[PDB]
Amino acid sequence: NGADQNGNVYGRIQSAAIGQLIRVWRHEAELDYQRASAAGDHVLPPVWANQIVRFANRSLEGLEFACAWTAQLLHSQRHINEITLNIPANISATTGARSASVGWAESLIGLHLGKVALITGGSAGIGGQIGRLLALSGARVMLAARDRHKLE
Amino acid sequence: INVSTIFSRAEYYGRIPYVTPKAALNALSQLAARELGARGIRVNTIFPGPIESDRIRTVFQRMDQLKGRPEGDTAHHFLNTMRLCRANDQGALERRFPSVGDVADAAVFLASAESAALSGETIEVTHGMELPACSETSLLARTDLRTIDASG
Amino acid sequence: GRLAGKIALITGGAGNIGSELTRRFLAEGATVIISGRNRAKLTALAERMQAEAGVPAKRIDLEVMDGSDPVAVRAGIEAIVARHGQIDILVNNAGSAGAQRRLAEIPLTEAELGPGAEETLHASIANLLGMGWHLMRIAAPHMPVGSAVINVSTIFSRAEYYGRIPYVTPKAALNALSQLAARELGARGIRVNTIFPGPIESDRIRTVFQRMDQLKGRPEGDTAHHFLNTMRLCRANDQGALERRFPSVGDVADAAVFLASAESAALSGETIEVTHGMELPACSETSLLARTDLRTIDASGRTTLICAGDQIEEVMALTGMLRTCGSEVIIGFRSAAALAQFEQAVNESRRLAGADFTPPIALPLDPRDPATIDAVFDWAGENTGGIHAAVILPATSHEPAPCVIEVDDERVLNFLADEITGTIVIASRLARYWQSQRLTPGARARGPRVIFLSNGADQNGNVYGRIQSAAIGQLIRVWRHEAELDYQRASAAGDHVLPPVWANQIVRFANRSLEGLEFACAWTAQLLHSQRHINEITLNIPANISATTGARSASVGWAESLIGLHLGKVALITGGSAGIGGQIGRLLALSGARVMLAARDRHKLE
Repeated sequence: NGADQNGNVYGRIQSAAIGQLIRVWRHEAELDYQRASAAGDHVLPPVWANQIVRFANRSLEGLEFACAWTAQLLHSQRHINEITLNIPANISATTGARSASVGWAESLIGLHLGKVALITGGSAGIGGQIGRLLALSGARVMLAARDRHKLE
Repeated sequence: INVSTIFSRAEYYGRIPYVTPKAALNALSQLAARELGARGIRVNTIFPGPIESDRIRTVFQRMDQLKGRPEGDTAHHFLNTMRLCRANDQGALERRFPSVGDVADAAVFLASAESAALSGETIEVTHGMELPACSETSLLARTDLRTIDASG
Repeated sequence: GRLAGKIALITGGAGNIGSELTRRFLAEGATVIISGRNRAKLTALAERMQAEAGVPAKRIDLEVMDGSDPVAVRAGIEAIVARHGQIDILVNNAGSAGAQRRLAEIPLTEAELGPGAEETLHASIANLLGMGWHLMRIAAPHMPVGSAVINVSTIFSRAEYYGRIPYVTPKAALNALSQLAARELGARGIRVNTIFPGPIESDRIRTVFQRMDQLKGRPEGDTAHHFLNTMRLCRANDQGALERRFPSVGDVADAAVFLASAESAALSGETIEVTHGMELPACSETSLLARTDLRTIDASGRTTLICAGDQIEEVMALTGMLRTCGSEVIIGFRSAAALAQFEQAVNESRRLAGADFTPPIALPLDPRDPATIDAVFDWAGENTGGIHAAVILPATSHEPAPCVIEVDDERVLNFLADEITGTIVIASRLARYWQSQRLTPGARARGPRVIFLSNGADQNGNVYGRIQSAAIGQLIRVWRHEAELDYQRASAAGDHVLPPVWANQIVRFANRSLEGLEFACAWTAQLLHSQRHINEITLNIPANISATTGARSASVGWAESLIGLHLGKVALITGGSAGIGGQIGRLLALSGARVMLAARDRHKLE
C-alpha cells in the first residue's frame, strides 16, 4: 500500500498476512537449502524476502526513499533480520536534503574539512564558483569583493 | 470471542493456508474491536497453544517428516517454548499440552459480564509460550546507492 | 470459594484498592494477612472487615511491616511462615504517590522536601521497586507448588504521565521484574501475573490529576478529559447511560480473583489491562541498519560530559571518537577508585603516544553527592563555556548475579541505589542546569543532547540490563515531555531559553560482534552532534553487523571522495604488474570502473 496520507486498515491486515508469509517462506527456503547442501546439489541459496511499509508516511518524499531502499535490498549484499520495515512519518532522521542525493557532488564533500580559506574577488564567476564548491568541501570561506549585493 | 492459534506468530512449517489467514484474523479482530467499541459490542481474542488432541499429534508428525527430522523433535521444541508445569494425573509437574477446559474457562471469562472492561485484548492459554511478539524496525538512514552495480 | 483454604498475603492493603482486594479475597474463603507500616490502619481494616462481612478472626492476620527494609521483611516473612507454614497468593499492590514535582524541582534530600512532597526519590524507589523484589525473593523459597503471584502495576507506566518520574520509573522496572521473575519461577512451578489498571475512580486520582493540571499550566480537567478520551469502552452507569469513566476497584479485584484461582493455571507472564480499552503505544523500539555518516559532522565549540562508571575501554573509545569531531570533553566518575584506574590508563596511553597526546580532563561525579555535580558544572562553565551534550553510562560494567531470585540483599541495594536512583539524580541535575541557562537574543543555540549508552557488556546477556533499559526509556519519554512543555511555557513567557532537551538510549547487550563498540560510539557521536531528531526512545543494535554491506570499519579514510567517480566505464591499463601501474589500476578499480590488468608476469599480476 504505497497509498498514504489517509490511514489504512486493509493495509495493516495485508502487512500482517504478508509478514507471516515472508517468515514462513524464509524458514522453508532455509531448511530446503540445508537439505540441498546435505545432498551436495548446487542449488540457489535460500530465498530472501522482506516487506516495505509506506502508509506510515505523511510527507511527499516517502516514495523515492522507499524505492531507493527497495533497490538497496534487491541489489546489494545487505541482509535485515526483521521482516517488516516501516518508514518514519517525517523524514528528519538523516539530515534532510530532500533527494540527498549523490549527483553533482559526493566525491567532493569532506575533502577540505578543518581548513580556513580566504579568497579574493569572489563576487561572481570563477571566484564565486571556487568559493562555493570549496565551501561544500567542508572549509570556512571568507568572500571578499566590492559589490555588497552580489556578495550577499 | 475468537479462538486464534498461537502458531500464527511462530516458525510454523508447511502450513501457509493455515497460518496466514489466522494472523489476518488477529488483525481483523483488533480492527473489529475498535469499530464495535462505538456500537457497544465487546470483542476478545484468545491464543490457545497446542491443545491436547490426536490432530495436533498428527500435525507434529507431519511437520517432522516434512522437515526431514526424527519424530518428536517438533514436540520437544514447542514444549521447550513453554515455561509452566502443571500437575499431571499422578501429581507430578511436567511440560504438557494445555487442555480444552482451560480454553473454555478463559472463553467463559471473556464472554461473561465479568470481563466488561476488556476490549481488544489478547490472552494466551499456552503454559508460557515465549515467542517473538513481532519483528519490526524503521528505516532511519538514507540509502548509499553509489556502490551498487546491477549489471546483467 | 475459588480461593478457599489458601494463604493469601496482600501488601499495601490499607489503601483504597487494597481494601477491596482484601474484602474480595476473604469473600472467597482465603486467609488474608494484611501488611503495612501502620498498626492502627491494619487493625482498623481488620475490625471493619470482621464487623461488616462477618469474617471469623481466625482468617484475618496483621503483619505491621516496613516493606522497604529487606532485613525487617525477612524477619516478618520468617514469622508469618512460622505462624502459617505456607503462603499461596502474593498480592503486590503497595506503593506511594511519589514526589509530584518536575525533574528540575525533584527533591533529592529530606532538606529539600517542600510543600506537596511526602518522600524523596530514594524513598519512592525503595517503596515501589525494591520492596516487591525483596518480597518475591524471600517469599518464593516458602511458596509451595501451585502458588500464585499477582502484582498490580499501572498503565501510566507506558504513557506520558507528567511530573511523577519517581512513581512511573519503578513501576516499569517492576513490570520488567515481573516478566523475568515469571520466567525464572516457571522452573519452580509458581505463576506470576500482572494487572494494568488505568485511572482508578477515587479522590486520590482526582487530586493527582488536579496537581498535574496546575503543573502543566493547563485548565482544570484537561488531564482527566484526555485520559477519558484514551479509552474505548463505555459502560452503563447508575442511570443506565452509556458513558466513559474510570474503571472501578471491583473489576481489578475480579481480575485478581481470576488469576489467583486455579482457573488461570495456564497463564504465566501475561498481562491483563482493566482499562476500558486504553490506547497507548505498547513500545517504541527500532534498530540501526546503516553505518554512520561521520564526514559532515562538525563539533566545534561543543562540550560533552561523560558520566561513566568503572568501564575504561568505552570511555577511551568515546573520548577518541569525540576528539575526532573536535569537541571538548569533560569526564566524571561515580567512584574515585575507577578514576584512579582511569588515570593509570591515561598515564600508559600518554607514555606510549608521547607528548602530543593530551590527557583528558578528569573530575569526580558521585550521584550521591550533589556538591561534586555542582563543582563540575561550575568548572565546565568557567573553563569551556558551559555544558552542551551529555552521555551517561551504567554504574558498573561487571556482570550482576545470573539470577534475580537467589541474589543477596547488599547487591540488590547497590543496584537500586546507583543504577536507578543515581541516573534520576544525574538527569535532574542536568535538567536543572540546562533550564537555568538564558540565551542572548538573535542567537541560534542548539538544545542539549543526552545519550544513555546502556549495558554495552555483550556475549553473555543479563536481565538487569533489560530492567535498566526500561527504566531509562520511560525516564527519557517523560523527560522529553517535561522539556517540551517547559519550552512551550518559556516561549509563552518570551524568554530566550535553551531548546528542549532531546534524550535517547542506545542498547548493545543484544550484539555478538566485535565491532559493536565502535559502531555504537559512532552512532552516539552522530546522534549527539548532528541536527537530526529520532522520535523513538530505544535504539537497539543488530546482533550481527550484516545490515549494510560489511566493510568492518567502513570507514571514510583512504577512500570515499573517489569511489563512484568513474562508474560504468571500462579501462585497460598496460604494464600494471607493480608500481605506478598497479596503484593506478587498484585506485581506478575502487573508483567504480572495470579494470583489465595487463602486464608480463603472471604471479605479480594475480
